[PDB]
Parts: sequence; C-alpha cells; structure tokens
Amino acid sequence: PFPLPTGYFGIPLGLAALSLAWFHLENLFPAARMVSDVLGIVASAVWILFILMYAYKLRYYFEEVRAEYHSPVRFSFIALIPITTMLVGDILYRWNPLIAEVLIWIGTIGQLLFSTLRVSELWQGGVFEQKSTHPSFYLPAVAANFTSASSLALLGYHDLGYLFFGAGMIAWIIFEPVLLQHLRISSLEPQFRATMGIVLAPAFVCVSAYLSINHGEVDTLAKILWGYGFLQLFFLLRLFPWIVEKGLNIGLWAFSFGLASMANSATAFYHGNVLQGVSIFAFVFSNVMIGLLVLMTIYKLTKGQFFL
Amino acid sequence: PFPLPTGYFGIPLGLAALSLAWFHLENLFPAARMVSDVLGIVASAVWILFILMYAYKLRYYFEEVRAEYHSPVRFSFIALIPITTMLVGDILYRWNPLIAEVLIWIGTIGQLLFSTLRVSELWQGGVFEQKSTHPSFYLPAVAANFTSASSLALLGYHDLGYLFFGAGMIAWIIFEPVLLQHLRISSLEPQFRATMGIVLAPAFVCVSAYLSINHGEVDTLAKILWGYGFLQLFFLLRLFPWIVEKGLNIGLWAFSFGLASMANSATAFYHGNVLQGVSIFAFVFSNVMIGLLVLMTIYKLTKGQFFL
Amino acid sequence: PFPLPTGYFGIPLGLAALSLAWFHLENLFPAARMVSDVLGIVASAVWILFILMYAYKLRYYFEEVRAEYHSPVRFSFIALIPITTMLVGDILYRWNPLIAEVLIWIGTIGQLLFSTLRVSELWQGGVFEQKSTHPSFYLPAVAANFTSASSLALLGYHDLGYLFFGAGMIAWIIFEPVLLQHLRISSLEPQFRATMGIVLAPAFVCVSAYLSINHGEVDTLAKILWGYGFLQLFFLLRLFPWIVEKGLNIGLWAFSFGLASMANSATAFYHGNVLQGVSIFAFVFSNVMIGLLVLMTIYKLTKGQFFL
Repeated sequence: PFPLPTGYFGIPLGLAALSLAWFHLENLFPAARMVSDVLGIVASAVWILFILMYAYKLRYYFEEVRAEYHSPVRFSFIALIPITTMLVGDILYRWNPLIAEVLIWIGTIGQLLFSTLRVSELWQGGVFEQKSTHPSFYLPAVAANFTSASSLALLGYHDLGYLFFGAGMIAWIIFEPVLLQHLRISSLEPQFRATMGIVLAPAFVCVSAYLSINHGEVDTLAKILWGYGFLQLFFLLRLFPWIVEKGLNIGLWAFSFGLASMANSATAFYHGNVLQGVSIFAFVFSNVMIGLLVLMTIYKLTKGQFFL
Repeated sequence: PFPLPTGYFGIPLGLAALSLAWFHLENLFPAARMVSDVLGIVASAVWILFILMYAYKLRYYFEEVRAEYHSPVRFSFIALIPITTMLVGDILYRWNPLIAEVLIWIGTIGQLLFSTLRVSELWQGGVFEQKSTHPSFYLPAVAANFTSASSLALLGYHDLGYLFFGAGMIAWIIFEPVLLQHLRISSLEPQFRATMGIVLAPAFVCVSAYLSINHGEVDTLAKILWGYGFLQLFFLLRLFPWIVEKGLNIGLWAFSFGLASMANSATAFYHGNVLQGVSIFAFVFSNVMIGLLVLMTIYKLTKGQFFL
Repeated sequence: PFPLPTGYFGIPLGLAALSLAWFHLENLFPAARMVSDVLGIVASAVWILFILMYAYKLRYYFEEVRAEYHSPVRFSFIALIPITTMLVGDILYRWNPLIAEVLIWIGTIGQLLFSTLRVSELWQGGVFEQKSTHPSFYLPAVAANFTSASSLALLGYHDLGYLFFGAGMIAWIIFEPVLLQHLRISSLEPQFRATMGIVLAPAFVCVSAYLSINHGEVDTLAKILWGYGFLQLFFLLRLFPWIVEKGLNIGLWAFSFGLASMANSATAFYHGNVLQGVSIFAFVFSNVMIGLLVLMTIYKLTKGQFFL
C-alpha cells in the first residue's frame, strides 16, 4: 500500500493557501510578510517532497494510481496535485515570476485536462453511484477552477480568470444541491467524515478567487458569498463532534483549504473596510484552526501514525 | 393534540409581511399608511396570542414540541416562530425603534441558532428521508435568512444584511433543485399539498430582501428574481385546482408569505418606474389573494373549523 | 408514424440562431450580412415547411400529438415549435418589423402557456419518473425563456426581456443539478444520447440572451457564463466519441442550438474587445460544426435516411 495517500496533498495545500492570505497583510503588518514567507517556504518544501513521492508511486505503484484514477470517488483526490502546484507557483511569484508563471500554467492545463478526461467520463455512468456523491468531488470541478482563476488573475490574465472562476462557481452551484441531499439522506461513512471539511471550501474559496480577480473590490457578490460561507461554517462547527466521532485524524486537513480561503478573503474585506470586526474574527479563527491542525500533524508525525 | 399547529404562525406572518408592503406606499398614497398600521396592529396582536399559546405548548405539551423538533419535516415549521417575530419587530420599528431592534435581534439569533442546531443536524443522516423533502424546508434555511437580512437592513446594518441575504439566497438555490425533482417524481401527499405555496415564497421574498438592503434600487438581479417568481406563480396558479383537490384549508396561508412579498417588492418596482403595470398588477393580485385568505380564515373561525 | 420527428425542429432552429450570429457582423464584415440573410432565408423556409407538416400531424395524427404531449419526456420537444417561431420572427425583424413582432409575441405566449400547462403539471407527480430526467427538458423551461427574453429585447422591451431571461436562468440552474446527477448515475440510453447536445445550450444561450438584453455590454456575468459554457463544451467534446457510439444521426442537431449561441455571444465578445482570440476561435468552431451538421443532413437526405 503506497505510503502516500493522495489526500495528504491537502497539507501543502492548506499551508500554501494560508501563506497567500498573510501575503495580503504585507503593508498593514510588516511581520506578516515574513510569516507568509515561512509558510510559503515550508509549504513549497512539503509540496516538492510529496511530488517526488507521488512520482515514485507512479513508477513502482502504477496499479494503485490506475485504481484510484478509475475509482468514481478517489479520482477527485488526484485533483489536489495540480491545485497545490498552482498555489505553490503563486507563492513563487513573489520571488521568481517566470517560474511561478510556468508552474501556474502547468497546473491549470493539468487540472483542466484531468477534469475533461475524468469528470466528463462520469456522465457515461455505470461506475459512478449514488453512494459516490462525496465532498471530495468539489476538488476537480470546483476547487481546481477557482485556483486556476485566482492564479491567472495574479499573473494578470483577468479575463481568463473570470472564465475559470465562472466555470468553478457554476460547477459548485450545480453540484452542491445533490451533494447536500445525499448527505441528508445517507450522510457519509465514518472514515470519509473528515472530507466533510471540503464542504466549507467552495463558499469561501470562490469569493477569495473573486476578490483576487476583481482587484480586491468588495461588492454585493463577495458579501453574499461570505453569507453562505459563514452559514456553512456554523453548520460544520455544529457537526464537528460528529465529524471526529472516532477521533482526530489527518483528514481534518480537508478543512484547512476552506479555512485558509476564509483568511484570504478576510484580508480583502479588511482592506475595503467592510465588516472589519467580522474580518478580524475570521482571520484569527482561520489562523488558530490551521495552527491546531499543524500541531496535530506534528503530534501524529512524532507518534509515528502519520503515514498509512 | 395541542390545539396550536405551528404552521398557523403563517397567519400573523403573512399579514405582517403584507403590512410592510403597504408601509412602502405611505408617500404615494396617505391612506395606505393607515391601512398598513391596521394590518401591522392586528398582525402583532395575533402573533402575541400565538406566542402565548406556544408558551403553553412548551409548558404543558413539551412532548409534542420535542416530537416536532426531532421530526425531519415538521421541525421547519418551528422556524416560523423567529421569522414572524422579526417581522413583528419590523412593524414596531414605525413606533418604537428600540423594541423593534430588540425583537429583530432576538429573532435573528433564534433563527440562526435553530438552523445551526437542526438544519445542520440533518447532515448526520438516518432521520431525513427522500420522502421528507417538502417545501416547508425553505422556512428555516431560506425564509429565515431573507427575513433576518431585510430586518437588519431596516435597522441600518446593511453589510450584515448582505451576509444574511446571501446565505438565504444560496441556500434557496441549493435546495430548490432536489425539492422540485422530488415533487416531479413523487406526488406530494394531499394533506401537505397546501405547503406547496411555500414554493412561491423564495423567489419573491428574496428580491424583497434585496430591495430592502440596496435602498430599493431596481437592477438586473431584482428583475431576474421577478422573472423566476412570476414563472413559479404561473406554475402554481395552474396547479391550484390540484392543490385544493380535497378542499380549502388554513394551510393555504402558506401562499400568503410569498404573495405578501410579491406586494412588497412591487412597491419598489413602482417607485423605480420599472414595469409599473406589472407592479400594479402584482400588488393588486397579492392584496386580493391575501384578502380572500383572511375572509376564508374568518369563515373557518365562525364555522369552528379553524382549531384542531 | 408521422415523418417529421418533433426534434427535427432543431434544424430550422440551429440555422436560424446561427443566422442571428452572422447578423451581428454586418458592420465589421459586410459579406457576413449576406451570409446571415441566406441562412435566415433557408431557416425560415425550412421552419415554414415543418410548421405545415406539424399542422398535418395535428389534423390527421392527433393521437401521436396527444401521446407526445402527455409523455413526461417527449413533451419537451413540442417546446421547439414556439422557440423556432420566435427565432424566425427575429430574422424577419430585419425586413418586416411588424411581422417579426407578431411572430415573437405569438411564440412567447405559446411557450409560456405550454410551460405553465405542462412543465407545472409534472409537479403533480406519478407520471414523471427518475429515468425521465433528460437534457431535452431544458427546451420548455430554459431555452424557451432565453429565446423569449432575447426576442423581446430585440423588440425593445428590455425589462420584460430581463424578466424572461431571469426565469430561464434560474430554471436552468435549478434543473441542471439533478440532470447531471442522473447522467452520472444512470447514464442515458443510446438513442437519446444525441440529445446530450442540449446540455451545451443553456450555458451559452443564456449569455447570448443576456448580451442581447444589456445592449451587448460585456460584464462579469457574461464572462462567468462563458467559463461554464466552455467547461461544458470541453466535457462534451471528450464524450463525443461516446455520444456517436452507435453512429452519426440527425439528433446531433441538438448541439447546433448551443453551438449557434456560442457563435452569437462570441460576436459580442469580439465587439467588446474581451478575449478576442477566444471569440474568434469560438465563432469559427461553431460555424465549422454547424457546417458539418448541414453537410451530414444533406447526405442523409440524399441517401434517404433523413425522414423516419
């Protein structure tokens, strides 16, 4: 069993996203920039390591890669590989814009090709099942598009950013209804319950991407997106004891992405002087939660129960 | 069986909402203000009575309250208790702003807490069933958020109003697909058919809330919301003979809310000189329908077919 | 069995829509106007012929008309009759505005009445089944509303156009979730697979209607709509070998509508200097695909495989 679960790519993801959030506090709080760099740096480091390990998985464990790619539920986790890359590229845009652009384009093309080749195959049916409607399905169809849009906007391709952001947003709106209906009816097996954190991502990631493409302007759409994001955040906070029914696990990093985005957009909402108190609370809460996740990850690594 | 069905809270609700609509005609038609007050007054009175009776239900019929709260379908009707309260507070804002603000905040906190504790609990699964997808589910997740947004906007907290309005709008867009699919597939049981009126509420209530948050400015979003609201209104008018297949009943008050909002937004569309003829038609039709509902309720009360 | 399958109305539709697209290149490429006229003319002619045939079907094959109207899946194809009419009227607006207005109003009233009488009937349940969720359901509830909105905007009733466009857009985003879930779960029978082309229509048609109601202004909404439309175009391009698994057929004209709109909106995006390269690519691709469809139709007609 390849010691590298694909979902672990959420570790370099949530950190990387969080780094970007701190990057938006460069002017207001100088130390923030330093902090961001640290996150960025470590995130990049971790990402690179995972990529290497994943490369190994492809060379000597290709049967597992094929099995997960053809699976109707696990394939979505592969979408973490391009997403993180884009985010990592975004980080590297602060030092080497050329390498950042190359990574962003590679990740965008990769995620678009993956979604076209796999998310579109599900329409053929016969492999996807009503029990395969999971939050992780957001990653290829929703999260990847938002990440591509934000990364392209950071490069300056604002129109292409609008295109990718709209694709991701409408895909989110089109998938979430059936996902929530499935959760209400059948809910989710305990071992996938951690992935419920992904349900938090679309509402916030979206606005973050939006706030990255429209030059950080706070308008009605961003406020609406925060409305729904906070609704989902309260819903998941209520369910958190149920999510960890069998105890804490690395899968909780599924939350981090959304939480990270909740920080990112918060910075914008602080810059635009729109709900400054709520923005401060969201930023502090996201940082605290991601710090607790990092501490839990360090404890798991120390105890030796991090790799499967 | 406590003589007080929770759905009866739609009576003080539909009137109260309608009152607010008339309050928007104070400048254009002085007598309108007087009419609004009457509605407001009576609505408030009715609400208070029901609250008292509901308190009785809590003190001496707590088993029924627990049963309805734990039910996957009836719990939604409890959301009428905060909603109505908020609306009543809105009315009181024309006389005592402080009491109105206190009531609005109490109702907003109550509905948010109820949605967090219960609507998010359905994601645990095992109690919600495919046959429990009813229009009444709009009340906790959709109607409550729109009412809170409108009330907060009336108080002046416009940004928090956008947050709540967006939460409600996205929740509506996310729940309506599965609800309409269930209605198409499985025929709603006759005794629940009256609740089909709630399907009319989100399309109009939404825009009303929007028109209360953006200072009554008529833009593309409001026109789109009326587009879908009129589509649903025609759809339900076609189905009305089927909705009352087994005869008229107090449950038809489920329509009133939406109809009331149909009047409210209409006033704004009349002020903005956008579709003045359609605005007049919508206002007159909603007022006539609510008047017929009031006459039917009076007839039921006189005939002793109002209370269980 | 009547010789003109209702779905064949997509032939005069797809051409007609395409004609409108070319009509937007009158100022930039004079020959374009001529080309548009040609298409318009032929489209109109074809439409008229089909109308006559359908009249015949009503006079001497009313049993088949009743069967298709009462069917939960085939009824949607009847919605092509008003839609096409409206489009034909649009074409005639370049020569005789009065006849164009009469046709547009007749088509709008007809499609609205049809959707009210039938699409709202499905809510009763017992006739619509989970296996009856097909892309063709877009035609009465979504495509008709967008076509009516665009036609009314062309006449100058921009507010009524906004109403119809919003109705269509909200119906689209409320139906597509369950449709895509059904496609993922239960697939689609091969003889209906061609109708999956309709899945391409709403993302593009929508924006086209929008770009026809807002005077061709390119804003965030249109770019988002293209984002989703291009996502769907890629998804369907990937599936095209599977869509024609049993071979090419006239049903592929289901694509043309969407493709036609993809050209139409493209012209607007070219005028607004927004993604000019992508606009040119989309226009050329739509024209090439519709030309291939026309060639295939001519080949089928010559070989005698066109009429059933």
